[PDB]
Amino acid sequence: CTEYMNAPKKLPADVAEELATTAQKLVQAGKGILAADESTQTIKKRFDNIKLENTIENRASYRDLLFGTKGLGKFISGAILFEETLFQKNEAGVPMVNLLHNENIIPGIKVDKGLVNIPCTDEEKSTQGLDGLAERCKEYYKAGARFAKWRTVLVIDTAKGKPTDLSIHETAWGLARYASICQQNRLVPIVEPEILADGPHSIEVCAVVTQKVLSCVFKALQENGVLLEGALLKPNMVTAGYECTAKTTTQDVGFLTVRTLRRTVPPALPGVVFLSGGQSEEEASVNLNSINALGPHPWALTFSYGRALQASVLNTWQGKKENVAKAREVLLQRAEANSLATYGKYKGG
Amino acid sequence: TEYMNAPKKLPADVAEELATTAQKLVQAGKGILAADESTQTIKKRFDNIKLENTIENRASYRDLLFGTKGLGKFISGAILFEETLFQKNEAGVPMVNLLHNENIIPGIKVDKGLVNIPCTDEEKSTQGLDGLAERCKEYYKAGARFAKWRTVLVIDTAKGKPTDLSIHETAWGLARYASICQQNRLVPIVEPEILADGPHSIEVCAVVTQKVLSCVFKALQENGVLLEGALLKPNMVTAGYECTAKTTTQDVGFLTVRTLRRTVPPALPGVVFLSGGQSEEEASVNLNSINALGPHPWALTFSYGRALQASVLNTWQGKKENVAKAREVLLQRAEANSLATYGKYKGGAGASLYEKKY
Amino acid sequence: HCTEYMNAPKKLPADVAEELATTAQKLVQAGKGILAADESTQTIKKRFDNIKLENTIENRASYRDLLFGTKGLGKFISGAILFEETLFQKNEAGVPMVNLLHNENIIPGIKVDKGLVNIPCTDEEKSTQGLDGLAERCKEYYKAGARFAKWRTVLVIDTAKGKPTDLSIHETAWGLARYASICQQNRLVPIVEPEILADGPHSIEVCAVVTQKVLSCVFKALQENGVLLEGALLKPNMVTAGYECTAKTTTQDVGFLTVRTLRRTVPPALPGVVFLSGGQSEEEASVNLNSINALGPHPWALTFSYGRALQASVLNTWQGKKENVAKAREVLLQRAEANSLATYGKYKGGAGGENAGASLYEK
Amino acid sequence: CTEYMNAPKKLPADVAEELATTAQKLVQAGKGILAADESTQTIKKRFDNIKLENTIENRASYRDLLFGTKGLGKFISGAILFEETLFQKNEAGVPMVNLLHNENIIPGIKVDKGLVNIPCTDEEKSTQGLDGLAERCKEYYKAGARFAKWRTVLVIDTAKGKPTDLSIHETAWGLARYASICQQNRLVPIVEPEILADGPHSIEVCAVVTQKVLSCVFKALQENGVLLEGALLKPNMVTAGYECTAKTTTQDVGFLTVRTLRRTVPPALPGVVFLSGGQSEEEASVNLNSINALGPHPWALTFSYGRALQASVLNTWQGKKENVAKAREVLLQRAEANSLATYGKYKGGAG
Repeated sequence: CTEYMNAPKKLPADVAEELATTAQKLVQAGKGILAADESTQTIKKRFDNIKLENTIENRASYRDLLFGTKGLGKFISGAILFEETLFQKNEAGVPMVNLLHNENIIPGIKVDKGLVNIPCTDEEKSTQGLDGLAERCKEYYKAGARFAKWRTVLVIDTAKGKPTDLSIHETAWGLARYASICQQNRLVPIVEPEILADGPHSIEVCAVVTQKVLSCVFKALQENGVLLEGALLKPNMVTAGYECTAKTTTQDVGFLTVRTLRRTVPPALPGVVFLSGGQSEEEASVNLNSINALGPHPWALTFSYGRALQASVLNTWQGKKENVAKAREVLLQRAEANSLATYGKYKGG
Repeated sequence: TEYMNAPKKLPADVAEELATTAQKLVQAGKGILAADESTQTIKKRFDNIKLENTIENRASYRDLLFGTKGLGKFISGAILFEETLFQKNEAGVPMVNLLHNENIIPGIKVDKGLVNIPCTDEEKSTQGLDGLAERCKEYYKAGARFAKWRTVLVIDTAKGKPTDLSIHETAWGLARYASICQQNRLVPIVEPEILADGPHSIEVCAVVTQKVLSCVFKALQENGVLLEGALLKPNMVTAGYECTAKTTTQDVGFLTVRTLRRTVPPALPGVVFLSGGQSEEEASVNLNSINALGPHPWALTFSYGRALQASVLNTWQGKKENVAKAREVLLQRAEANSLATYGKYKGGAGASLYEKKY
Repeated sequence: HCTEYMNAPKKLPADVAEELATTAQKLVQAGKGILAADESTQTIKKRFDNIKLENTIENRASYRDLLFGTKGLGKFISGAILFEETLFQKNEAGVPMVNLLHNENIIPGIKVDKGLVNIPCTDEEKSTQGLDGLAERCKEYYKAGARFAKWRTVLVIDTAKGKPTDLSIHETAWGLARYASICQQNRLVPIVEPEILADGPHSIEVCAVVTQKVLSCVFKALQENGVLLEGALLKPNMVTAGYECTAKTTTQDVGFLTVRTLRRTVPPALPGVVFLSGGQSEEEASVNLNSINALGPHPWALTFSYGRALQASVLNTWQGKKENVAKAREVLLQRAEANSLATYGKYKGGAGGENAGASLYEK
Repeated sequence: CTEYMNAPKKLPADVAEELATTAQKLVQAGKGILAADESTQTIKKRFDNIKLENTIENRASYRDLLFGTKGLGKFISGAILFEETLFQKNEAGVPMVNLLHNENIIPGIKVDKGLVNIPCTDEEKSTQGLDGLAERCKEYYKAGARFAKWRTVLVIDTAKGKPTDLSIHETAWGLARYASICQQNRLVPIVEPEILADGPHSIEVCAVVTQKVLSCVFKALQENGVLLEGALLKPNMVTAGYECTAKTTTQDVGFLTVRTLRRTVPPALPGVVFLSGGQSEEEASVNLNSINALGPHPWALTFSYGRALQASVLNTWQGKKENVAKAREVLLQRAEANSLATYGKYKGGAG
């Protein structure tokens, strides 16, 4: 008869079930996510890193290059798209989404509207996007998108008490509100509280901060009634700071990352999809491999890489359309490299 | 360095301006005029006076309100919808200048309305944080010196409403809004309206309002909001609309003052009450009852719209003929509530029947 | 000092963290669980009256000797929770009771809470006492041989009165968190026990909702107080319908909704969950624990911390008699093994599987 | 007609009313509280500075000296006692509490059981005493006690992040629990979250930490259902740290203290009763005066002083039965000095 009222109420069976199946498919054994959700601005920085200007024709051709790759769906379960790309066609008539449906890859969509400063903090970041989010999700689901992405940024600066409480909770609560809005509108939310590697902090300090942040994130999720079974976490790997602290090894990066997750992420969460940050394409693969070499986990420990999958793909494409067959060969190589890291079976040489 | 885990302070310059504006907004004997009705909301008002909801009529009506000579004596500020803040009257003069001429501070509604919180039974979240900082910069240039953001909570005891999710979404939303405002030089009116809907007793409303406000002010300190440059716009503590045990104004006054004294710190310059579904007389009589209870640690004044405008429209009918007669009615109500600020409004129980002898 | 992140709990010394973790692992060993023998003088007097026997120090010592003196009991039991008296007690022939456990390889534990009191401004909701002098008692209990502790808190589900209230949930959450961090500092693995009572007519789904909310809150308090999950254990109620509800709930639901709730709230750094049998029968406690483990392999050990569910029938077949000791120790081993098999999801002894079934006509 | 369930329930009208009257009396106009709640542990040290043996006879004689002062009730509304003193009689057969009743002073009782380390913090302190507290209160009320005191300690060290969140909440939640138990058992709780002045931090930093701590303390109080009308706060004044050697004049001590309270303490709280910390007898009076010279406040801003009232009373006594009269004059002098500080009218200026 009477429910315990002071508790978030359940997702209707139908959507809860769909969210859970999408989430499981997204972390299928041997697969991960391709981050191709670069906005017009963030594409202009990478395109013009290898020359040839940032037009709608070049962007469409580049996303065609990525999503048109045969066999990529064996290593990639989902592709995070920017709004433009989601409704876009190739120079050939076909929806970009259909080429993901061809290769049997799930389309996703970035839904955050970027970062703004939290007042009364030293430039700590709040993520925008809740305004009209529900309505955008309905439109994105119709367009084919089955999962979402929302990025928030925290900073480790121990001297200045960063990340601060205000920063941690603005981030935690923002993600929780986003994630519940997606699930209501039939999209699996990728919850991304990226702690930046910037600074000279040790790996132990990063472990402490990441644990504190994640504990607080999951608390907000529960608060807001988010179904963990139909959600994914996209955290930073636990590493020493860029400015260094006895330049640690992959053995450590793997242990302190697995430990942190085991103390903070409940097993109802189907999987964690790691973000590469500033790591090299190779170290992103070596570190993911070190994480999975530490035995079979309660969740799928896989990847959501952008730069780590695309860097040498761009630099071996250079715009010219003769390289598409050749550029996709570099993509597949990296996709398989990270697929093997999922299994803990990626060595090197 | 200093203690790092606490919000940083506002610059001495803006903190001082916010504090001055907040004080002026709750000046002795003054309150705020809520003329912030959107196009959709003001359309429903013009139906009652069978008038076309056009840009011409809206401009003429706001001209009617802000063009009133002597309105500034009783009104310190006017909340506006975006359109009106940039709008002109039919004779070319910008309506913000009409407020300036009567020395009334212009304000601006910045929330983008309500949406459902998922996993709650239709409990409401207020939208508007996206691009808010930018809108504030634009509104300050336009002349606006304070803002308004409305959130709605509901009391339904059997259904555990307001639920915790509801209270904190509201609390945190208002805290973020207030902090973004103050950064951009606007005094935020923090409005956590608990609806009077339902049959709940006045004691239950007191319990809920106290819990909500305790939670709101926590979010406020959390986000680093300067209480000295902010204002609270709460519901008066009242029994619900369908409560058989019908209460009188003296209780509305007591349980409202109590609730505020247990939750609102005195750094807050003043509370500007919302009318709710109260009639014009009730809104004045109840505000008067609140202030009849001694002098308070903060200014207990009003932010009324319907309670100031209801009869003004009904003695106008859109006709330029009856403008003079509508101003009459606005100044009457404005003065009535100005007197209730002091606790000296009668406006029509010993009342002894005497006789004889010495 | 060095510029590390300062607004978080500081780590335990490497030495004690490691000991706590090994004890916690041993406490949830394969095929093992915990024996709750921590009955107070007042509570043990109630059970001795059901066998028409007197409650003296001699009888209590004899009964605990009966339990801990059982040969081979350590194959099914990893640890035994004791009441302070028993921890510092010798048997008939002057042998310390803790030594009886050492022989049988069982780890001794100790109840450290000082009972329940009402939270003011709630409708008789309960707060657990005991933080005063706790650190000191732990030092004394560790010297006495105790390697883990137990602290019980009680929440009630009454949906109409909004129980458990937020005040109740946090007093319990914070109390347990404080208790945990005091124990771990003093080298004792804390069993964190937020028992949600089965009392009332609530459905299983409502219990799942409340258990999930409570555990989410408990683990938040743990993390804030700096408790090492690797060196701690959780002792929750199984998720079940209220006692006064309808007249059913199938054990497969008790199993599903219990496993689900834990998967959404308990992070895998926690070595194991040790369930309390509450008001279940001895057989039901075994059948339900079996249903939980029949649901594939789990990220933690899902085992038992049973008292009544292990002792009810032993007390019965004993009645204070020196002769029945031999015979009663068989009933103990029977139940201990029954639950050991339930740990593996491999218990039957009464029915088997609630499926298939019938009369096969063969051809 | 059901009430809103997820909120702490009210105290019975009877006890709520009594708590509120006691709280009001405790911060009467021109009055404050005498902290005579020293343990045997701590009064030993004060007796050592006056070369006196710490015996039951001497302790009883000293408390007789304090509470036996004629016309002390004019300047003091309440006296916080140590358990021993509450049940003790003078070398004469007269109950100590009867001496308080004679001057119409309200007896109070210290109920905390001292401090212990919070594990996983750098020696930050948690206050003990919740075990059996309800029962002790019933006993203390029967003995005549009408209000209680519970001391918690936070430290400001900005480099080490103190007070850390764990420390702030353990303190806040402990005080809330203590407060709620007292009120249930008819005792007005003095909520004391002392932020120590130790360190070289500036007055602004102290204001920032005190504000944060008090915001969190009052949050716990609402959570636990504490009736603010029947409670008192005993905070540190906002001051610079002991080191640094900045100015930190009394006008600033007054301003930043008043500001902090106005941003954190709701007016339902009848009054704030300041602790002196390690301030000198005069400094404690001058600073309290500077606070009240900043105009009439929404609550009574008064004192709960021990050392700052007793230091010279003790030293000008030396344990000697002759010096009783003489020391009592020093006490009244100080009591009146701080009573005048209440009104903002102590030593009619210096600027």
